[PDB]
Amino acid sequence: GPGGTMAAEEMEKIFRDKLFHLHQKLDEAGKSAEEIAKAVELFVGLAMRAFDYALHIAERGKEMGIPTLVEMGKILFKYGAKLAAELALAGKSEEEARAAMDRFLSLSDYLLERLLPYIELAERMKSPALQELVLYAFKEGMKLLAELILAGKSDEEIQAKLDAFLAGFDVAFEFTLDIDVIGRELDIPELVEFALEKGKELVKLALELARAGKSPEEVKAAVKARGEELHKEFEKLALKEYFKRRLGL
Amino acid sequence: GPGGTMAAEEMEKIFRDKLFHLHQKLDEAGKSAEEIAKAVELFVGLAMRAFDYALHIAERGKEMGIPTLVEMGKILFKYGAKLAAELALAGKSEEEARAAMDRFLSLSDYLLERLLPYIELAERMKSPALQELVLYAFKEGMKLLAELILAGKSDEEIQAKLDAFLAGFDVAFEFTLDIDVIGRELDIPELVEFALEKGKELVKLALELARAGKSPEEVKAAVKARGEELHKEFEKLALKEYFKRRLGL
Ligand SMILES: [Zn+2]
Ligand SMILES: [Zn+2]
Ligand SMILES: [Zn+2]
Repeated sequence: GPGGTMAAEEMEKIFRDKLFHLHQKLDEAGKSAEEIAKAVELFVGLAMRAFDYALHIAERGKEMGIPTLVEMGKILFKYGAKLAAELALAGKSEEEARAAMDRFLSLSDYLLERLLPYIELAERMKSPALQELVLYAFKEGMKLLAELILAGKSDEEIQAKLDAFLAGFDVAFEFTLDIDVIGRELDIPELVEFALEKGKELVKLALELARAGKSPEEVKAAVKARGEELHKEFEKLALKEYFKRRLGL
Repeated sequence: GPGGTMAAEEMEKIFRDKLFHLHQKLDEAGKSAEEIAKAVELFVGLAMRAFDYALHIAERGKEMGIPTLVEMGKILFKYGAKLAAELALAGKSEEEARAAMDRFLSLSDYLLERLLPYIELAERMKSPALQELVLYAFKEGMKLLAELILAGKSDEEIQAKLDAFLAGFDVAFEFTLDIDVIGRELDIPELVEFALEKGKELVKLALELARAGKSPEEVKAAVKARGEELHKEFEKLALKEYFKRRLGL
């Protein structure tokens, strides 16, 4: 509506879209009118709490000097609205839905606290690629957290999976930072693009490993091996680009 | 009647309506002319005492700065006239009916004295919702008292039911006031309407518990639990309305 925050308008658009598509899905599923009304009110109730939490996070990011936290808040609201829509569609009771939303918010806070130092490190070196990698990691962690909360998992298994995912993300971040520093210093955008793409690949691999239930050590080892292979590919690409630049090509 | 106070005209209208419908009921019942005459004279005799007592209460309220007492006197007269009509219809003699009317008046005074501090507290904070809540509680107490007097109950059980009802009304009043203060301060009429409706619901629940014979502690516990549920509902509604206002909707 009129007179709002730049971050709040996007969240309002997301909420309206999710409500419209939830009504569409309820109509497709063929439910009674009272069931549809119950699902709609439950979804609105949960989405308001998710909206409040995400708006608080975005405002906290705005008050500091961290523009990344605004995007993290928007991502958090998007996936909280998705979780609320699925909870309403599944026909869960009000108390169970509220408890699930509370657990989701708490574990998202956990992931945010674990990811903040990486945001500080990325913003210290003024690396857009590192900030993009952190945002991608937060998005993947939000996906995994929402799926696990939907599946009905305890707060310990989810925390262990998040720990394994962060163990993989540490290696992915180190790989991306290494490549990106030399890509920026030598003034070769192809190296930066390679860094971002292969860091995203490493983050995807780490998330897939964490979902399978591996310990953080196994995730670290496998992400390290994949990073070594991608580092060999980077060596080839860097040699090619440097010789393109040196010869005037 | 040409001339008289504002509160007296409404009471006269109530008396005429009750007399007319009592005559209709007597005609429908198929009673002798002498029985109809004795019922009419008994009803008039009891209604005159009820009218005098309620008018005295109304003038007492009018002398001070308490407009609520005028409405409470009108309610007292209405229910006293109803009780007189039932006594006349039941064929009770001139002595048992008079004793029942006297007991009803004494217990109405008891309820009035117990409800006066809540009237003072409501008028101190200038809250129309709390005034309506006190009026509704007085009406429910009048209903219960008239029913118990007609059923032929001693002054001990009636009094115990009265304190049980007042124990429930204390929690109802606290809940309504807690919601109403924040609803008025934030300027959201929906919150005040919700407060009034849920306070009325809590008063109804307290009256139902008192009628069944539950002790005041059980009534207090049940009303407190229902208040917790309605408080969760209020939290949801307040969040929704606050986000409607903040986004310009
Ligand atoms: Zn808030
Ligand atoms: Zn290197
Ligand atoms: Zn409250």
